[PDB]
Amino acid sequence: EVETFAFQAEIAQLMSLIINTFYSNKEIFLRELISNSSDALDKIRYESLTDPSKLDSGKELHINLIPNKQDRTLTIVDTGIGMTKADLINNLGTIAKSGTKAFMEALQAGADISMIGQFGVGFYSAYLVAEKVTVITKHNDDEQYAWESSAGGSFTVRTDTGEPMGRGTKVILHLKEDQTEYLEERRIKEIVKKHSQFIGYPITLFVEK
Ligand SMILES: Cc1cccc(Oc2ccc(N)cn2)c1C
Repeated sequence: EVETFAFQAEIAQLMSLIINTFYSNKEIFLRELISNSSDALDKIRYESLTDPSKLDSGKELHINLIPNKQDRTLTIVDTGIGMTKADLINNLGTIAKSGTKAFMEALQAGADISMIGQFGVGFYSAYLVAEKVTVITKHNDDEQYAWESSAGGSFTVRTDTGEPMGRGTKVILHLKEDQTEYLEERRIKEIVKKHSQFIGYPITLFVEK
């Protein structure tokens, strides 16, 4: 059972701008997704200071980067607080609406795409390099869900029957055919070292077999 939803008009406009605009500095997608993972891990860490049982679904707080050349996917996994069904349908889009309006006003005033994180909508930079994005997430208070969008104005949500995650978020980037450089180890290492060197969680870059 798969539910299909329309993005709000403003978010569809931002995604289309990100996919169509000529912008060479695409590597900032990884900084934005890692930053999103680090915020999610801060949240579950804080909540567990006053409620240690919130870590029953997983004590480890980390980030894993997994390239897969056979599937042409780059996966960013965190064990953060994860996302509920309401987040995927309502809450994230509500905050992304005003962040998108501020971001697009700044772009006409001279700002550039690399500042997208300053407006809270850094996740959409994944469409600089991905033709489709799948998100598997599990929050302590809800079930495991799969979110997916190839842009074009819509996204889907379904209950995930795959491997149980425990807690956290998995962002699967189905890469465009001409962005496979972000599957190379030496390239991911360079981006992480340059943009995410001080993240206060262990970042493990997996190697391909
Ligand atoms: C994981 C994540 C974080 C922030 C935004 C985001 O996109 C979304 C998600 C849901 C709706 N309604 C609109 N944009 C995603 C997938």
